[PDB]
Amino acid sequence: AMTQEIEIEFKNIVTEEEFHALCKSFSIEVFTKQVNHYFETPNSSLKEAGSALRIRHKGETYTLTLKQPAEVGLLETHQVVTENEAKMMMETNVIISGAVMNQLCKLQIPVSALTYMGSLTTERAETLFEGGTLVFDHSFYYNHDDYEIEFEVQDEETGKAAFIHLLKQHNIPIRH
Amino acid sequence: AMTQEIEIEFKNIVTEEEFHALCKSFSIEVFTKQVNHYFETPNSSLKEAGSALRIRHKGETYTLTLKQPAEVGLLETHQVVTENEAKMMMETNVIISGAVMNQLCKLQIPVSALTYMGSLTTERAETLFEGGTLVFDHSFYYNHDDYEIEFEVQDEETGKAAFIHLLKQHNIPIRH
Ligand SMILES: Nc1ncnc2c1ncn2[C@@H]1O[C@H](COP(=O)(O)O)[C@@H](O)[C@H]1O
Ligand SMILES: Nc1ncnc2c1ncn2[C@@H]1O[C@H](COP(=O)(O)O)[C@@H](O)[C@H]1O
Repeated sequence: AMTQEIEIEFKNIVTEEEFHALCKSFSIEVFTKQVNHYFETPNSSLKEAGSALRIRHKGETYTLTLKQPAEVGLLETHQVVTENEAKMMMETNVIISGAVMNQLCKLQIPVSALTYMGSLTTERAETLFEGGTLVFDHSFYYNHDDYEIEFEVQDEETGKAAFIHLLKQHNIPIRH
Repeated sequence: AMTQEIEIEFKNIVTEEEFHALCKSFSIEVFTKQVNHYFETPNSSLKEAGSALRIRHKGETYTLTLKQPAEVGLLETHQVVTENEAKMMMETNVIISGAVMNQLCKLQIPVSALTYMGSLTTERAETLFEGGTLVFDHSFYYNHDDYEIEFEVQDEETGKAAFIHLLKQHNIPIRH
């Protein structure tokens, strides 16, 4: 129901052609839809604290997730909520109690100001690779859609060298 | 219920500092919230055709809007819809019939593939300026907040020159 973890993320923007080629190299054919419902204050408090708050709806699950700065990478706090809980946070200015609330209070985020600001859809596939999780995302934003490759690892040094070598292996330039 | 118009609108991205200064400059105090709910096919058909399809929720009003290329700026087709019509489009992905649908069919969009992809909150202020309308936008996207100045004009040539001139006076670089 609730988990925390420290995660380090690398990300690279790729063309469709690069994306398809990399998918083919890893036998990625099926993608899973997810929708991210994001929150912020009118003053952008969370962005100011290098942090992000969202409810992810993926298959049957809603997960309230906070990402904040760690000494390196991010401290993630995840809390599975009900559909009714998720709807309530989107409709009204209440955040459910529990671990995410507790972290937001330590961050000194004016919790009552948090408002549901928007949403976006991602078609996602993951594979385990080297020190971590290689993620293939195709996301649909307001104006445009992107292809992205992410790599989530627990060891920064080796994770970074591994991601960079994978990109060079496939002739994909670094685009941050 | 239904209108069309050719809209000629220049846009420039600005920083938060530039934005606040420009607002003070123009005595812009009160902003109006809107939420845009955007639609696209998995193959990005709208975007490939220079177009966009969105339901705008502002105050108590919902407007289905298609923007498409014209010889100058964009041709917009707006259709006022009820809240329930709005929600059924979002939950079922079926676009209601009428002028937007008619235009979509002429563009040759595979309309049955259109899906609800996401939403975005924009805060907007306006003021009349040199025979045009100056628009101040602050939008809250998935992990950033974006500031824009826009200028809606009647004539492309002179509107351009007056927008570029405004930007120059406030030492705002051109950023499209
Ligand atoms: N602002 C909102 N208010 C109420 N319900 C919503 C809102 N956004 C999404 N939903 C609903 O909550 C569920 C999650 O939406 P989604 O993640 O967009 O599929 C769906 O059944 C939607 O119909
Ligand atoms: N994905 C969705 N599915 C069903 N209903 C929604 C969805 N998104 C928004 N709504 C509803 O439509 C109305 C407009 O939402 P908003 O424009 O997000 O304020 C609200 O009363 C919501 O409960």
